[PDB]
Amino acid sequence: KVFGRCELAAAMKRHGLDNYRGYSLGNWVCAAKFESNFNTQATNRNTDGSTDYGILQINSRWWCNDGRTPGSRNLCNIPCSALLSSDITASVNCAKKIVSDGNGMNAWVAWRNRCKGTDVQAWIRGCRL
Ligand SMILES: C[C@@H](O)CN1CCN(CC(=O)O)CCN(CC(=O)O)CCN(CC(=O)O)CC1
Ligand SMILES: C[C@@H](O)CN1CCN(CC(=O)O)CCN(CC(=O)O)CCN(CC(=O)O)CC1
Ligand SMILES: [Cl-]
Ligand SMILES: [Cl-]
Ligand SMILES: [Cl-]
Ligand SMILES: [Cl-]
Ligand SMILES: [Gd]
Repeated sequence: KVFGRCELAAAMKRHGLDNYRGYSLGNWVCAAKFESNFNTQATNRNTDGSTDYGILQINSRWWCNDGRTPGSRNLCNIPCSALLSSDITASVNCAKKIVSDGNGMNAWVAWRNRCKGTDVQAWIRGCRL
């Protein structure tokens, strides 16, 4: 599924991302835009063999099982393919574990470079929330 901006905001708010570990909702919408273009089916291979999956491009090195990243972990306890579904439940729940692990939202490269220090409220402006 390719989400609209306001559609995704509403979905993310319903699963409790708004102000999760102090990160306002506009930060999450901004990350998803630049990580995946709001597309749940996005995949991207990294140079060490791992792959990033879904709307927030979660990495098979630590977080999910894709059967081909040898010596990895699966700390969200899921197949990487569940992170490509039109329902974002599994992506949101896994992301809650990542952002809590000590590095905050800096784990998402595109957030650090394109969203950090900007007017992030602009990304939910106009939405009926
Ligand atoms: C809870 C998360 O920390 C899981 N974590 C993967 C688990 N392992 C081993 C472990 O963390 O016990 C990898 C070890 N490694 C450095 C280290 O921890 O020493 C990873 C660093 N990051 C995050 C961080 O530590 O900042 C990756 C996420
Ligand atoms: C093996 C190294 O990871 C040693 N580690 C010291 C041992 N402990 C806990 C533990 O690692 O079992 C520290 C707790 N902690 C992070 C965490 O573990 O969750 C501090 C951050 N760093 C590393 C990091 O995690 O990125 C300190 C280095
Ligand atoms: Cl915001
Ligand atoms: Cl694997
Ligand atoms: Cl959803
Ligand atoms: Cl933080
Ligand atoms: Gd770690």
